[PDB]
Amino acid sequence: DARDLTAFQKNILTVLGEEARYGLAIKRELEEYYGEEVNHGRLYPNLDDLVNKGLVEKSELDKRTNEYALTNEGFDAVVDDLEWTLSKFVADADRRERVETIVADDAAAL
Amino acid sequence: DARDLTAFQKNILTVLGEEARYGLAIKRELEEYYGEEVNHGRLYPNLDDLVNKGLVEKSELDKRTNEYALTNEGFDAVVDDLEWTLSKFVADADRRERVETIVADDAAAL
Ligand SMILES: [Br-]
Ligand SMILES: [Br-]
Ligand SMILES: [Br-]
Ligand SMILES: [Br-]
Ligand SMILES: [Br-]
Ligand SMILES: [Br-]
Ligand SMILES: [Br-]
Ligand SMILES: [Br-]
Ligand SMILES: [Br-]
Ligand SMILES: [Br-]
Ligand SMILES: [Br-]
Ligand SMILES: [Br-]
Ligand SMILES: [Br-]
Ligand SMILES: [Br-]
Ligand SMILES: [Br-]
Ligand SMILES: [Br-]
Ligand SMILES: [Br-]
Ligand SMILES: [Br-]
Ligand SMILES: [Br-]
Ligand SMILES: [Br-]
Ligand SMILES: [Br-]
Ligand SMILES: [Br-]
Ligand SMILES: [Br-]
Ligand SMILES: [Br-]
Ligand SMILES: [Br-]
Ligand SMILES: [Br-]
Ligand SMILES: [Br-]
Ligand SMILES: [Br-]
Ligand SMILES: [Br-]
Ligand SMILES: [Br-]
Ligand SMILES: [Br-]
Ligand SMILES: [Br-]
Ligand SMILES: [Br-]
Repeated sequence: DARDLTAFQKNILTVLGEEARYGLAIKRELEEYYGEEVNHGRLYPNLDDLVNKGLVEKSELDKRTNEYALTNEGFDAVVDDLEWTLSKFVADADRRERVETIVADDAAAL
Repeated sequence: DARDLTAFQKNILTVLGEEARYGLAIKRELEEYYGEEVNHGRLYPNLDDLVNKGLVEKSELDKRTNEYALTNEGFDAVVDDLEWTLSKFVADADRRERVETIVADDAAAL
């Protein structure tokens, strides 16, 4: 089970939950999240880890260019954590309203 | 900015987002999440870190032992992470419906 992944690894899965992405695209999505540079030497060993764990699939479209996507197991890991997080966050009606507004605004911005 | 916290520290904040809790209660909420024992020596040094970071506040009680709660900044950190997670997860209408259903079912259980 994926509840023991690092925050960095979990953030990779969150990025790929949006859509499959090239490795370099994952890097810049994480940099936008952290507000700090993400080194290749940290990203790609962690991607390899997630592939070995069966949570991410790697596709070598060309040389130097790899595309990564969640497996169903990786998607389950994303949903599992989101469900646990929401189980704790939705503690009353005000919390429910906040989350519902976040979701509706995100869907409207698609 | 608390986006650099470890997953363990972020999970502490998630637990306290549900409600203020005694230290021992935090530990069992984390153990139910992880499905493994959480040692005293992992929990309390990290509670200390979160207090020093201004994300958690501590109160010594006369009924049990010690109660921890999110500060305003700690709540902001939980909301911020949830907002980012949802910004990636709510990627089409089906994802929107899934989260709406998670929230609705969590609210029904209150
Ligand atoms: Br795993
Ligand atoms: Br971590
Ligand atoms: Br990390
Ligand atoms: Br995390
Ligand atoms: Br891409
Ligand atoms: Br790219
Ligand atoms: Br590397
Ligand atoms: Br391939
Ligand atoms: Br090509
Ligand atoms: Br790439
Ligand atoms: Br699969
Ligand atoms: Br699962
Ligand atoms: Br989550
Ligand atoms: Br859950
Ligand atoms: Br309320
Ligand atoms: Br409610
Ligand atoms: Br609220
Ligand atoms: Br409402
Ligand atoms: Br709101
Ligand atoms: Br911080
Ligand atoms: Br951790
Ligand atoms: Br409690
Ligand atoms: Br306690
Ligand atoms: Br304890
Ligand atoms: Br207790
Ligand atoms: Br659980
Ligand atoms: Br304090
Ligand atoms: Br989250
Ligand atoms: Br966001
Ligand atoms: Br939609
Ligand atoms: Br879905
Ligand atoms: Br019901
Ligand atoms: Br009902």
